[PDB]
Amino acid sequence: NTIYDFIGIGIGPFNLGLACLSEPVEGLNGVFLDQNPGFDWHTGMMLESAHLQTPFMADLVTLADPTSPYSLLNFMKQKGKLYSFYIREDFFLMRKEYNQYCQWAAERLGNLRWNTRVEYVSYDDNLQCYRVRSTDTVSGKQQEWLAHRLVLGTGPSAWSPACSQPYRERFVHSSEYLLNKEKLQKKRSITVLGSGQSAAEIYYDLLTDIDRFGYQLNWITRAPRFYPLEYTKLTLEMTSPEWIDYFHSLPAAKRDELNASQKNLYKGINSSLINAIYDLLYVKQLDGKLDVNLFTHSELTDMRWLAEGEFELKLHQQEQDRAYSRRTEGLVMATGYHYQPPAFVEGIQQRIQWDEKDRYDVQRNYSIDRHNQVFVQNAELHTHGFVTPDLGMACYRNSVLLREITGREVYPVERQIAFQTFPAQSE
Amino acid sequence: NTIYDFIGIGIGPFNLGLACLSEPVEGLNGVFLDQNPGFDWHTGMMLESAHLQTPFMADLVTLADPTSPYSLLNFMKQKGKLYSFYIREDFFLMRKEYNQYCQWAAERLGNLRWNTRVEYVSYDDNLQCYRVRSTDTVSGKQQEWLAHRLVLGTGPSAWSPACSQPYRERFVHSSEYLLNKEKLQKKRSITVLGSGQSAAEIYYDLLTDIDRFGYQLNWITRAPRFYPLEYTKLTLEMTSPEWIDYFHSLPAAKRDELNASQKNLYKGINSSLINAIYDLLYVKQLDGKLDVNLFTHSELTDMRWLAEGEFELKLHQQEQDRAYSRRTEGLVMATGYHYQPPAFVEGIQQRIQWDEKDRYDVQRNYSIDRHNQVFVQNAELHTHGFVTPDLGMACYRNSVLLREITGREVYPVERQIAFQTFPAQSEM
Amino acid sequence: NTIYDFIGIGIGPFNLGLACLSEPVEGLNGVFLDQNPGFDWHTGMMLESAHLQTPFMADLVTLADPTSPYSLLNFMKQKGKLYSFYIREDFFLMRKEYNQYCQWAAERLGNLRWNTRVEYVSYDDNLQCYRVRSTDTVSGKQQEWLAHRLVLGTGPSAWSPACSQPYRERFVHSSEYLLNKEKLQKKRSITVLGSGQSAAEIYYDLLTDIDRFGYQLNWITRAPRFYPLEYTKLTLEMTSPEWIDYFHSLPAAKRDELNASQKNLYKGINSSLINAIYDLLYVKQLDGKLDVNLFTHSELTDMRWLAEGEFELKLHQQEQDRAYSRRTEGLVMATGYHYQPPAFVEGIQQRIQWDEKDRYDVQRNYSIDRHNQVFVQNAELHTHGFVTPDLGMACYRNSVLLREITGREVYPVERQIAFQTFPAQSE
Amino acid sequence: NTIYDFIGIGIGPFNLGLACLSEPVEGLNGVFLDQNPGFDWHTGMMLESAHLQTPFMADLVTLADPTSPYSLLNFMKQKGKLYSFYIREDFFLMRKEYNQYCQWAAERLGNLRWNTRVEYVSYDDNLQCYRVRSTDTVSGKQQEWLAHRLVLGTGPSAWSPACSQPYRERFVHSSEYLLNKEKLQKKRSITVLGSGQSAAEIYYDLLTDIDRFGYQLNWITRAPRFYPLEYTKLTLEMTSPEWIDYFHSLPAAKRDELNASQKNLYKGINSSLINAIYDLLYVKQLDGKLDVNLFTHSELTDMRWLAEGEFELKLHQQEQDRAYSRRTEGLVMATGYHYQPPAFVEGIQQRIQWDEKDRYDVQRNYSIDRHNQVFVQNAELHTHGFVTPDLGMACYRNSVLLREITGREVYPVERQIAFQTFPAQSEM
Ligand SMILES: Cc1cc2nc3c(=O)[nH]c(=O)nc-3n(C[C@H](O)[C@H](O)[C@H](O)COP(=O)(O)OP(=O)(O)OC[C@H]3O[C@@H](n4cnc5c(N)ncnc54)[C@H](O)[C@@H]3O)c2cc1C
Ligand SMILES: Cc1cc2nc3c(=O)[nH]c(=O)nc-3n(C[C@H](O)[C@H](O)[C@H](O)COP(=O)(O)OP(=O)(O)OC[C@H]3O[C@@H](n4cnc5c(N)ncnc54)[C@H](O)[C@@H]3O)c2cc1C
Repeated sequence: NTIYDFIGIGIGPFNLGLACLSEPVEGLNGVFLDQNPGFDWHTGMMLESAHLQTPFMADLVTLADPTSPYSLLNFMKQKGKLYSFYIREDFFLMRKEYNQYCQWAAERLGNLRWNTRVEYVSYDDNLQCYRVRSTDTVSGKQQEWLAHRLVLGTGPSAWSPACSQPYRERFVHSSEYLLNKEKLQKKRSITVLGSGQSAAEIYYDLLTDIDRFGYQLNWITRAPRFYPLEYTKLTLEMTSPEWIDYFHSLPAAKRDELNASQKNLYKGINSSLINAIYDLLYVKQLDGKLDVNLFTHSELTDMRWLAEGEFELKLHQQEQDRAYSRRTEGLVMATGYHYQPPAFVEGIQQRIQWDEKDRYDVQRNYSIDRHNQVFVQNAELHTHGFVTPDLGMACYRNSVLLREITGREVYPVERQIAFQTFPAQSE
Repeated sequence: NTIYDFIGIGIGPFNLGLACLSEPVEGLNGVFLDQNPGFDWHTGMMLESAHLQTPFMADLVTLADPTSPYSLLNFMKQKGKLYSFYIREDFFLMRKEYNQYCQWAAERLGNLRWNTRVEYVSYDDNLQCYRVRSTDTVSGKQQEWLAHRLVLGTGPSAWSPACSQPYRERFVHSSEYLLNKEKLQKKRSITVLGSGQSAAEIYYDLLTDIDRFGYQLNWITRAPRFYPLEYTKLTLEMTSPEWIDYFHSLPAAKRDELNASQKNLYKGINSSLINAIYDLLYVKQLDGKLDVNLFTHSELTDMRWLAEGEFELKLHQQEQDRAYSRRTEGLVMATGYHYQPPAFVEGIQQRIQWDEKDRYDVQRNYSIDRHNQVFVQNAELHTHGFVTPDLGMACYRNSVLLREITGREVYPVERQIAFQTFPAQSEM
Repeated sequence: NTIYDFIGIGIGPFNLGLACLSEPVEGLNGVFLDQNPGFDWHTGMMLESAHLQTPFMADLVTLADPTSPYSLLNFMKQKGKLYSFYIREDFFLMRKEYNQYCQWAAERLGNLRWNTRVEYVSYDDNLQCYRVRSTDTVSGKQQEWLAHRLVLGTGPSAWSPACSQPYRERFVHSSEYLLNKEKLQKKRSITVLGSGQSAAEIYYDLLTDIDRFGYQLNWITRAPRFYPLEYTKLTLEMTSPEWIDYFHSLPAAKRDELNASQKNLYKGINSSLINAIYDLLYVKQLDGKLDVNLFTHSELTDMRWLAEGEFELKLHQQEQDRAYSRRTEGLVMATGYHYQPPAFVEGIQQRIQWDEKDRYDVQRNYSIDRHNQVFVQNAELHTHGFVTPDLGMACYRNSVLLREITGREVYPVERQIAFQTFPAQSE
Repeated sequence: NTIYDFIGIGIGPFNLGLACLSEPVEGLNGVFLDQNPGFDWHTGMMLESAHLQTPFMADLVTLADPTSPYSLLNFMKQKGKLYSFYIREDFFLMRKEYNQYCQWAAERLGNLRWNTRVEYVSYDDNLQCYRVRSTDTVSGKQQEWLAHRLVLGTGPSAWSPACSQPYRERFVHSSEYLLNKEKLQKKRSITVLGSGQSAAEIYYDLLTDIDRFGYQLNWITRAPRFYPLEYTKLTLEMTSPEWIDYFHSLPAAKRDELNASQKNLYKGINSSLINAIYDLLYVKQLDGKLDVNLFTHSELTDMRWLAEGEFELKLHQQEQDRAYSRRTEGLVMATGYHYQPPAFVEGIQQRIQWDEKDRYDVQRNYSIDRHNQVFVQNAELHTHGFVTPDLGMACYRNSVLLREITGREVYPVERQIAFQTFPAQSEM
C-alpha cells in the first residue's frame, strides 16, 4: 500500500545514526532493514583493551543534536553509570562499550526492522518509486516495501590479497583472529601481514604472550613506516564541512591521487599503541634476544604452502626494489576490508551513475542515481576523501541526507568551524 | 498573588542548575531571585589561561539529564562551534567559556528574576507558607513573593583574616585581583597570602611577568605544603552519594575534624599548575637568581602599614614554633570564602534547626527546617562534607531537591556509583 | 694485620652505591661484606610491568658524580642498548632492569666480598677499632676483619601484623606472592591486605585475571584512602639537603608525629597505577557486576581460620569507630617490611646510642655510636624523616658518609637547590 | 710549525661535540677553528619557552661516552643544580640552557681557537697534507695551520626564496626574529611564511600577544598541511646506524626523492606545539572573531613592496592550481637553511669527489676526498638521509670520524640498535 519517504538498507553504525536522527522528525516516514537479528559490530576485533580512535561526542547523534536521547551520555545515564564514566575521564570508548551502546539504541528505536534480508531492488516505472523485495529470516516470508528513496548503509567485506585466495583455509583474516588465537599460539611462528590499527592491535596481543608460548612473532607491511594516525589539531580541521566543500574541486584524478598519500589521516595506527609496542619489545627483550622481525615497504607478490608445514611468503621491498622470501607457520592477514556493491543492486544498475572503474560515481550529496533518490553511507572514499569511514563525520553526512530527503534543513550543519582557509583566496 | 511551589534565592551556578532542571518539569511553578543584573561568575579570577577543575559533564544539567537543552554540548552546538570543541578534545572548560555558557543559559530561561534583592523572609502562620520581601535594585520597588518552599543558593562571601580588617583599602582579595592587577604590577614587591587554587593561579599569573616588571614575588601559606588537589580516580569515588551518606552519619564532632583534615580533597591546587609553577621558576632562574620567596607552615598573627610605604606581616611558623616578620608593598589576600547566613534569615530563625555551633543543622535532603521546606545549596560543608562546593555534585543535589519539592523522582538519583565500600560492612 | 678505613656490612642498593662512590677515592681502603652469593634485590615483587618510582638519575652514583662509570647511562652504553633507552624516553626503569644494572655494577667492582656472613662484631679496646667475625658460606672458613668504622646497610625483613603469626603457614606475604600466585588463583576468594605500592601492584596483577579464574578479589587497608604518592614538584623540594637541615629542629616527638601523616610522601601508590586500577575495574565491569570489595580506614584486630576452609578477618573501621568481619580463602599480606638490628650488633650494644623505644638514636651524620664510627644506611626514618628509603637520597647520604669517613668533602653536596625557604626567616 | 692529526673548521654543536670527544683521546692532537668570538647558537630563535626537540642524552658526548665530564648531567652537577633538574624531570632542555651548557663546555676545553676565520685551504703535494690559511678576526693576523685531516663543521646558511632577495632589508628571517620582534609587533599585520618548527614557534610567540598589540597574524606555507614531526617510537628507529647504511646504498636518484618525501621525519613541527597553537586560537577566539589567516599548499611565486607601506605576496595554491594575492606589513621568512660549500673549499676542488649534481659525493664514513682525510659534519643530507641535522646522531657520526682519524675504535660504534629490519632480507 503506502510508500516510504526513504528505506535504509543495512543497519551499521552509520544507518543506525540516521535512524536515531530521523525518528523524531515530523512527517518523515522511514524504515531500516537489516538481515541480522540485532546490531553487532565487528566483534572479531573486540579485544578487551581496544578503544575507538574517536572521542565519544562522535556517537550516533551528538554532533548533529546533543539533546537527542540516543546520545552516549544519555545511554550512560540510563544504565546508571554516568558518574563512573565521569571519573574515568576518557574521551575514547572501549569497542565493547560502543557496541553495547549501539545495541541499546537499536533496541530503543521503533524504525528498525531486523531479520529482513533484502534480496532484490527494482525501479517501478508505473508507481515511479523503488520496490525492495525482502525475505524474513525467521519465518521465510517474502515481503515488498515501496519507497521514493533508498540509503545504502551495507557493510564492507573482509579482503585478502589476490595471491592468497588458494590458502583461505590455512591463514586467518583479522576478522577470524579471536576464534583462531589459541590455535595460532600453539605454532612455532606467527606473521601479522598488514599496516593498520587491526594489525597493530593483533601484534600487541600476540607480543604479550611471546614469552609464554614458543612463537616467533613477525610483522610485515607494504606501508613505508608503521605510521601513526595523524591527530594534531590543525590537521583534524581537514575533517570538516569546509574542507569537503574544497575537496570538491571536481578533478577526480586529484582525488584519487590524494587518497593514496593521505593514509596517515585514516589508515594509521593509534600513536599510543605504536609506542606501547616499542615499550613492550623493550620489556620483553630484558629476558633474552626476542625472536621478532618487522619489515616495511614490503608488497606480497606470491605465497605458497610447503610440505615442510610452513608458508613461504615472497615479498618485494618497493623502496629498495629488491625481492626476498620469509617463512611462517601461522599467518594473520590483517589486510582490512573492501566495499563492493551488494547482490540486490543488480536490479537498479542502469539507474546508478558508475565511474571509469565500475564503482559508484558518488555526487556531493552522497547520491548514486541521476535524481537524488539512491544514497550511500561510506563507499564514497574515492570522491569525498579520507573523511568517509570516520564515525566523526557520520552526523554531518546524516544531516545532509536528511536535508535531501526532507527538503528542510532538519539539523543545522556547521559550515564555519575552522581557523584555516583551504582554498585560494585573494585580498 | 500566586503562591510558588518553591522560590530560589540567589542565582549562582547551583541555583542556575536547579532552574534549568526545574523549567521543563510539569506542574512545577518555581522562580529564582538574584540581586545582580545578570549572571557574572567570579570575574576577578577570570584569567585567560584559567580552566575549571572539573570535566564539562559537570555543567548545569548533564549529570541529571544529558538530553536537556541547557547542556554545555548543546550550547556549543547552538553557538555553531561544537566541531571546534570536538577537535579541542579537552575535558576542562576555560572559565571564560563556562561564564559565557552560564550567561547563555540564564538568558534562555524564563524562571529567573534579576535585579531583585531579598531583604526579609518570614513564615505566615495563617497562609501556612513563606513570605519573601524583595526590593528592585534599579527602581527601589517593594514586592512580596509567596512560596511553600525556599532553596537558599546565596553563596559564600570573600573572607580575609581578622587582623587584616583595618587595611581592606590597601590589600586586594583574590576576587578583586583582575581589577587591581595593573596597580599591583607597578609595585616593587607583591605577596600572595594563602594556599588554594586562586593563590596559585595568581602566583603563576604574576610570575609570568616577573621579568617584565620589577617586582619581588612572594608566596606565604599557613598550609604545611603547597598540596595538590587529590584527583586519583579511587579518591574521586568519595564524591559520591554513598560517601555523602557515610559522612552525614558520622557524629557532629567527627565531621568537623574530617573537614579540616580533608583539605587536599577540595581546597588543593591543581597538580599541573603546581608543576607549571616549578617549571616556570626553573625557566626564569636561567637568567639570574630570581627575587622570590615561598614560605609554608606560616600563620599570619598580625599586620601593619608603615609610613615607608610597605606592609609588615608578622608570621608564626607553626611547625618550628618560631615567629618572624616579612615586608611587602602589594598584598594579595587569596584566603578564600566563608559562608555566613544572610541577613534575611533572621525572620525565620525560630523555624530553622540549629546545631551546637550555631550553624544550620542540615538534614540529609539538604533541608534546614523541621518540615522539608527550606533547603540550602552550598552551606552544608559541615554536615555533608568536602563535596559541597563541587559543581560535579550540583546535579545530584538539585535532583534530590526536586524529589522533595515534587514528591516524585523527577531525575533519577543514584544511590551507588562506587566500587569501594566506605562504611563498615560485615559479610553475611 | 691491616685495619680498614671502613667496612660496609650488607650490600643492598645503598651500600652498593657507597661502594661505587668509594672505589675511586684516593687513600680510602674500604671493603663490603654480604652473605648472599651476589646482588639480588627484592625479586618477589618483580612483576614484569613494575617500574621504580624514581627517575634513572637516582641510580648508584649520578647525583653525586655523573662522570662515574657506575652510572645507569654508562651501563646502558656498555650493554650496547643506550640508543634503545633513548628511544624509550622513560625516566623510570623497570625493576628487572634496575636489578640487572645493580648486578652489572656489583660484578665490575673490586671492593665487594660476597659469600661472607658476618656473625659477630665487637670493639677491641687494645687495638682501638672494630673486629668483625665472618664465615665464608662456600668454604665454612672463619675470618676476622679489622676496621675503624662500620657502615650498616643491612636490609629490612618482611612484616605481618602481630595477630597473623599463628597463620604464617596459610597466608602469603607480598615477598612470597609470585611463588604462590598460581595457588592463590585457584581459590574462590583472594584478599590483599595493606595500603602501599606492593599491595596495589598485586591487586592489579590479580584483577587482570579476575574474569579468567573464579575469584572474588578484595582489598582492605588501614589507610584513610588509596592515597597516591605525592609527586608535585614543590613538595619534591622537601626531599632535599635544605629540608633535612631544617628537619633537624631536634624535637624528637615532632619528628615522630610528622612521620605519621607524611605517608603521602613515601608510603603512597603511584598515581598511574591507582588510575589503571580504576580503569581496569571499569573495563572488567562491562561483562557483568564484578565480585570485588575495597575497604579503607580498616585495622585488622584479629583473624582466625575456620573449619569451613576460610579466614575470618575481624576489622575495625577507625573513622566510623565500628567493628566488622570479612571472609576470604586466599590472603595476601602486603604489609611491607620492618628493620630490626641484626644479630651481630649484640656485641656492640653498650657502644650504640639507643633512644626511648630501643631503636638507634641516629645522629645527623647517620652515626649510631658516640664517636662517628658506626654508621647506618636506611633505618633512620624516625630521626631523618620520610626521605630515608628514597633511592633519590642515596647519593646524598653516601656523600656525607664519605665526608665523615675521609675528612675531606669527596663529593660536593648540593645545599642550595630549592626555591622555597623552609625555616622561619625574618627580613 | 706542528702538523695536526686533524683540524675542525667551524664550531657548531657537531664540532663542539667532536672536540669534547677528542680532547681525552691519547695520541690525538686536534684543533678547532671558528670565526666568531665564542659559542653562541641560534640566538634569534632563543625564546624563553623554546625547548630542544631531542632528549638531554643527545648532548655533546653522552651517546658515545656517558662518563665524559662534558655531559649535560655533569654540567648540571658543577653548576650545583642537578637536584633541581632531577625534580624538573623533563627530557627536553630549554634552548637557553643548552646554549649555556655548550658555552660552559667550550670554555672548559683547550682545543678550540675562536676569532679565526679560515680563508683558503689547499693540499701541499710536497708535505702530503692540508694547509689551512686563517685570519684573526680581531687583529687581522695571518696564520697557517697544517693537518693530515680536515673535518668541516661549517654549518648551513639562512635561506630565503629567490624572489625575496630585493627586499632583504624589509622582511626578517627566522634567525633574526628576536632582534626584530619589537619592530614587528608595532605593525598592523604580520605574516609568517614557512612550515617548520621555527615558523610555528614564532607564530605561537606572536599569537600570545595578538590581544595586546593590533596585529593581524597570518601563516602561509607551501606544505600540504601543518604536519607534525613524526615522533612515534617505531619511526624513531629510523634514526639508527642500520637505517643510515640502508639509505646510503640506495641509488643517488632514489635518495633525493626520499629526502623530499620524508620531511615529516626532520622538517616537522613538534606535535605539542601544533596543538598548543590550536588551543590558543580557540582561547583567543572567545573574546571575538580573531584576525588570523592560515593558508596551505601555497608557493610564493613573486613579491613586491607597495608605496602604501605593505608587501603584496603573489601565491600559487598548487593543489587547487589557482593563483592569489595577499597583503602584509611585517613578513617573517621562516624558510630555514641551505648548505652550500664555503668559499675556502675552492682550493681543494680537484681533491673532492663530486656527484652528478655538483654536491659532495659523501662516502659512508662522512669523507668527501679519495683518501679518508676531508670529512664533513651536516652536509651529507643528500647521501645519509634525514638523520643529518639531528643532535641525536652527533655522537654516532663523531665516533666514526674518530675511528677513521685514529685507526682504533675509540668510542664503540653501534652497528645495530633497532628491532626492525629495513633492507630486504631472505630467511635462510
Ligand atoms: C574563582 C573561583 C573558581 C572556582 N572554580 C570552580 C571549579 O572550576 N569547579 C568547581 O567545582 N568549583 C569551583 N569553585 C567553587 C564553587 O563552584 C563556587 O564558589 C560557586 O560560585 C559557589 O556556588 P553558589 O551557587 O554559592 O555561587 P555564587 O556565585 O555565590 O551565587 C550567589 C548569587 O546569589 C546572590 N545573592 C546573595 N544574597 C542575595 C540576596 N539577599 N538577594 C538576592 N541575591 C543574593 C549573589 O549576588 C550571587 O549572584 C570556584 C570558586 C571560586 C571563588
Ligand atoms: C633555531 C634552530 C633550532 C634547532 N633546534 C634543534 C634541536 O632542538 N635538536 C636538533 O637535533 N636539531 C636542531 N636544529 C638543527 C641543527 O642542530 C642546527 O642547524 C645546528 O646548529 C647545525 O650544526 P652545525 O655544527 O652545522 O652548527 P652551526 O651553528 O652552523 O656552526 C657553524 C660554525 O662554524 C662557523 N664558520 C662557518 N664558516 C667558517 C669559516 N670559514 N671559518 C671559521 N668558522 C666558520 C660559524 O661561524 C659557526 O660558529 C636547529 C636549528 C635551528 C636553526
